[PDB]
Amino acid sequence: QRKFFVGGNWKMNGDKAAIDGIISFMKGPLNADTEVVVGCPQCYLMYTREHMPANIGVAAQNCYKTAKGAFTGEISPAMIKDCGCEWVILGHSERRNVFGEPDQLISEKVGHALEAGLKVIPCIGEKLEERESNRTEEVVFAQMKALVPNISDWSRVVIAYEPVWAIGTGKTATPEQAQDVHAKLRQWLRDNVSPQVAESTRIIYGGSVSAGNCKELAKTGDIDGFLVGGASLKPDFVTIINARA
Repeated sequence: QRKFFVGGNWKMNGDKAAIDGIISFMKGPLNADTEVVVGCPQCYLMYTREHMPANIGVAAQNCYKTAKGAFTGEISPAMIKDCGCEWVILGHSERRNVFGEPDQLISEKVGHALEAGLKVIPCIGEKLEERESNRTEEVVFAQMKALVPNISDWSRVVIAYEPVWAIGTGKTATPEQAQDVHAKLRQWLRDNVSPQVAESTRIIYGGSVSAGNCKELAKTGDIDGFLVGGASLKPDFVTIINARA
């Protein structure tokens, strides 16, 4: 029922020639039942949209919470739309933990981006001490609670769960562990927003996703796709797009 969604977050990787190389393999045989979005660096929104085929969406990796103003180094949803792009990733764990973006700011960004006409990939997830304290649910539910007041159109939202406790820590997140969080998030949507929203909203997994593990994760029950990191930079990404095939 929920359309499989695969986002490729290039992070701070790429130049014109490397992006041409990614586009080249993304013209390959992509599953027609998968919604595909790439998240390019801030300075390549126009270049990526210009040369990426129209069946692939393009996301900015961040934006601010108003259309214009005295915010040197920021870009707005209006600019992202002006660049021809439709999506933005918000609240990625690197923004939260390397650059200190708090929940209220991420929520306000989500609200402004939706009002401006973008589709949004809000990212949530718990750290290692939060998980080992048995606070996984407390944290991700509170992160969801922070976003809900600013989600004006659930049809334009795809939630990404990042197991931050397993990213960069050498620890392994198993498919059952990922599935358990996704199921609890969907139930939270059921109980706190609506059953209709819980059943139609994609919740994608943003742990370490590779050609080697994508098939294990793609059909656990409540995983609706992936927010892929480094594997989105190489032809392996096509295999991940085709994880249900």
